[PDB]
Amino acid sequence: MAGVSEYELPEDPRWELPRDRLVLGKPLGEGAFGQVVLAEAIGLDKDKPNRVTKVAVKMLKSDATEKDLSDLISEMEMMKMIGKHKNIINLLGACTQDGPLYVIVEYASKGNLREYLQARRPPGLEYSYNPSHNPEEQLSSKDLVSCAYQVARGMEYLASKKCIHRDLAARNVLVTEDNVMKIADFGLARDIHHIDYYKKTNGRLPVKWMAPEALFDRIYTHQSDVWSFGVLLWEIFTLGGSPYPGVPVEELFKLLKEGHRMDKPSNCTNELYMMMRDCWHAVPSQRPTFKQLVEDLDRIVALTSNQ
Ligand SMILES: COc1cc(CCc2cc(NC(=O)c3ccc(N4C[C@@H](C)N[C@@H](C)C4)cc3)[nH]n2)cc(OC)c1
Repeated sequence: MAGVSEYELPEDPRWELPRDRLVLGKPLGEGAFGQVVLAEAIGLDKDKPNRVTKVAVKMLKSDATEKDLSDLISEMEMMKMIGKHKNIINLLGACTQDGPLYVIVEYASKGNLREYLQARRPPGLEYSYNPSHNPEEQLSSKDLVSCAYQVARGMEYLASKKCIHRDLAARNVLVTEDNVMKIADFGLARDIHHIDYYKKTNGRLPVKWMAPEALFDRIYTHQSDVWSFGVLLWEIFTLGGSPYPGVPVEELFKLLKEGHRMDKPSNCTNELYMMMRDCWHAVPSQRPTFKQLVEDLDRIVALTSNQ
């Protein structure tokens, strides 16, 4: 709410970057991650001060409150503690002095996993239509399993750092220029108020990624993330399909309790569908861990054909 000079932003010499070392560019995400722009950073690495690096910059909106500022800081500090990994969106730096708070993170040029897969939908029969006006090359069967593997690896790391995502979905996984899967928004502050089960975002309903125990009793564990990973698996092999198609929220509550699960996608092996079902086990303690998931998916990648 108040001016940014009215507060005391935490300075960290290890991460602090002068503002004139950033060339701000076009908006990124259409604000799914909040106000984030593309930018070029000059001498992000001290060893190469004359090198330009493409980065993503998150900042507060014009209507931001004192709460929003605290959250963005908390998000930044959380990313510091969690540390680095190949398959997450990493912290690269920050601008905390002489202006608005800037949190500098890694840039993924190919958008989120959902739109990434949809644009690479074949004009065939076992997928919905390609909605992209700029379709890219189809992905092999080993590329899809590899996508799941990388996401699992990211979550395995996050879990090892006591991090619970609470909203693992294809929309929250970003794809780099080198087709590297990176998990996004894992350091978000958990809302202290009771949840609205029918809120929108695009027109996405986050309730369809929640484990039953998180849905009904608001209990979030690593096992609830495992459930979400199952839905993410289903998203991958439908190439960006919408979970529980035609099923509204009020019907989803009843269905899940009755043991109802999504059917196997048309193009999905039985082994990979069992993995989804295992992730969608009613008992949280009976779901596989991310460590186990990474091991299985590693085996499956080696056996899956890219022809
Ligand atoms: C912890 O986690 C995060 C993640 C972020 C987000 C950072 C980010 C966002 C992006 N990237 C995009 O948002 C993006 C890029 C390309 C897109 N598209 C457009 C589409 C039409 N065509 C496609 C070919 C490409 C669509 C979206 N990178 N880094 C910020 C953050 O603050 C602290 C923390």
